[PDB]
Amino acid sequence: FGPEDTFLGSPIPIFEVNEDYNVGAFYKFPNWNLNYNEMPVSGTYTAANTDQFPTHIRQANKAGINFFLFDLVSSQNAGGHSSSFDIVARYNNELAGFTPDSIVKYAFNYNYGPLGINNNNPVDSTTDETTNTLDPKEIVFQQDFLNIADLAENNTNYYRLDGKPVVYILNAQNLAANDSPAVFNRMRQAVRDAYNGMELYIIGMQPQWQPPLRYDFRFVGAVDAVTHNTYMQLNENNSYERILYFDKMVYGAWSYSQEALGRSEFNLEYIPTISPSSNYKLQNPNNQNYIFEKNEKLFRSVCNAARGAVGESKMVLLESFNNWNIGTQIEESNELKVDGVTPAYGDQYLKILKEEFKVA
Ligand SMILES: [Br-]
Ligand SMILES: [Br-]
Ligand SMILES: [Br-]
Ligand SMILES: [Br-]
Ligand SMILES: [Br-]
Repeated sequence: FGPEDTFLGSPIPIFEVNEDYNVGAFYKFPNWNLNYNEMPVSGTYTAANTDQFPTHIRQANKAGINFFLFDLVSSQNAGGHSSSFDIVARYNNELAGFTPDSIVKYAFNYNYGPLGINNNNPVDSTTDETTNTLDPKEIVFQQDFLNIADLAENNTNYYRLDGKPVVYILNAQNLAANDSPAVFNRMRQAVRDAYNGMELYIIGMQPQWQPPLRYDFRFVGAVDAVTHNTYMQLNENNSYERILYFDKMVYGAWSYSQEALGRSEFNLEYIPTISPSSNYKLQNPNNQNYIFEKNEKLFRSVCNAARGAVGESKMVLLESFNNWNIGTQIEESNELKVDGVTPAYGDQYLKILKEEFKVA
């Protein structure tokens, strides 16, 4: 059942904010040459900078963000994998300026791209458990998780859900394996083996606007939870019903994903990924994706939808804290736009976030 099939043609129920929700938000380093309409109040910052981090930790507490997801490039690109950790260690060092109640923890958004896996080249291609032999790519796969487990074993600031370090895997539907559960159980056993029985909580991303069971064979027995990429990624052509009735579309799709993934045949948590806006035309004006302007009324309705789809994890993911390249950020802007006269969203979206996901 896809998006048209799952839209209920009637008002979305009100979901009250009664417990605190566990909110994670993607953290990024934007390209600052793009033509933004407003600018960050912390000013420009690169992957090498650290002065922005305290400001962002403050912003994050203003928003009720419990953890940031930072990119992790696979060890196959050695330099990029090194940088991924350097960035997080610089973040972690800035956490030492904060009390325990103000700490905003971290976790990784794992990118296996460098392994060169696709459908024709699975991660387990020459893996044979019975000759104790692993595909070269599976070795690297494992090493990427060992390195994460090592960071978490040694750093209480690595975000844990119920004692388990959280890992998000980008494009998890394309992590081609002849046997996804066997690959993941081998990796989990290797982590348990090396880190005193550590268990991980792995979130797998699927593409937006797609059925929640389309990629069961990639997720069932493999990951702990599934989410979609933001539904604010949408071709402006032939999407008339979806843009017009968006909040109802996402409500329909997410609550259905939460029900359907949660059946005993599958046994997977669903975690909604939300966005306040998007603009894919920033990186390239030929991107046909529709621009979602920031709209408070809409964003609150989306947050309500997400609350309608949350499960036992109590978890919601925000695309994004500061993914300015695609217009999804909530990072505090200056009070005026680049024109020097029009009011900008400022800190409005941090405050909305705390209202929509933390108990008053
Ligand atoms: Br700096
Ligand atoms: Br809070
Ligand atoms: Br021991
Ligand atoms: Br389905
Ligand atoms: Br770019």
